[PDB]
Amino acid sequence: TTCCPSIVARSNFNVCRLPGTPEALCATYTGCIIIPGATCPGDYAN
Repeated sequence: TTCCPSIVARSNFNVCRLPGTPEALCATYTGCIIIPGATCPGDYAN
């Protein structure tokens, strides 16, 4: 599951993913994170 720290960070993550870029590279590029669970914490609410 991906969790993003702000709305802008999530919009940038979605554009990063359009050509197929792996999630791990889009995560360090945007500040979003990847967790094994399904429940994002409150400071990664977007």
